[PDB]
Amino acid sequence: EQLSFDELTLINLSKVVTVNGHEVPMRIKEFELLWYLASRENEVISKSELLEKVWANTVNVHIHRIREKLEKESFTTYTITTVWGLGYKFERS
Repeated sequence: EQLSFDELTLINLSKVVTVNGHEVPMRIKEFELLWYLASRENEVISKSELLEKVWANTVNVHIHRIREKLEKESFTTYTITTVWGLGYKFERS
């Protein structure tokens, strides 16, 4: 129901993201993508599954938007890694 990775915290029920304790605004589908991956840390998840389970070019665009916001907030200790040809995984850098 809630997940933290260093200064990053995700709160599922309200779909809120915080970095260093302050809310970082995110669309709900973006939160749900970040949560789907972060919930399965170190697991590589395919674009198909992300697309079916969370919801064109929809996945890549939202992965990028997530990455952009985390960069803006200087959160770098974890990341979403591109696994070419297979999908994405949330993991420690």
